[PDB]
Amino acid sequence: MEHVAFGSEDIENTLAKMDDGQLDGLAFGAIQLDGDGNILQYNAAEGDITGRDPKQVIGKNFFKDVAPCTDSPEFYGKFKEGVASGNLNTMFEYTFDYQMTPTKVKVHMKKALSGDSYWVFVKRV
Repeated sequence: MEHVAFGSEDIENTLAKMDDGQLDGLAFGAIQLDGDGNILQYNAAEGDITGRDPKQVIGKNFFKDVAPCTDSPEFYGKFKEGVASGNLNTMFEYTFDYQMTPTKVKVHMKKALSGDSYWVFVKRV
């Protein structure tokens, strides 16, 4: 297993070195989005939590296609405020309930070290 703790202060530096295969060794869900919300990376732990097949969601828009329950001021609204500002670091609890059993999770959104990319980390609560 890859040893990185959910919510670590330097998580973006640690994950910058990770290929899709190493991202799959994380103890929590990790999704990398571009500024428009398109999925660039989606790890195995995230698929375990949500039921989505990782390879199938890459390239889809997270807010429009995959996760409509997140299209709200409380999730997507925070993401879009962060992209526009060029800075994002927020953690909050949320319930995923689209085409799945309602599941309570802790979400951490953070701007990646890379230019136009943002991370969404997820763990069960």
